[PDB]
Amino acid sequence: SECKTGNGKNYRGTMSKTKNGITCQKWSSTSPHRPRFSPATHPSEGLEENYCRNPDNDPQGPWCYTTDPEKRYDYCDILEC
Ligand SMILES: O=c1cc([C@H]2CCN[C@@H](Cc3ccccc3)C2)o[nH]1
Repeated sequence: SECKTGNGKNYRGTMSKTKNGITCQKWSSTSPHRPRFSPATHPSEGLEENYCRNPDNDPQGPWCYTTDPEKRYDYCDILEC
């Protein structure tokens, strides 16, 4: 769905920009940021492409590692189901 419920722990939409409009980094890349959550280690968390996800159950909801090297992560703006 292209919307989330609660903290979006199970969100599987395609939002790929942070709330500031910055392109998310691919969960499969290690640059500029080396992830703690990536597909190999977390194959059930939907860490596909550069989509915003919540593999760590952040109460603030889905987020992504960002392409900005001075911003490791940030939240995304996701529609509420
Ligand atoms: O690899 C990573 C992922 C993160 C963020 C991801 C969003 N949830 C944050 C949860 C959080 C916020 C503040 C303090 C502790 C944990 C941790 O930081 N490094």
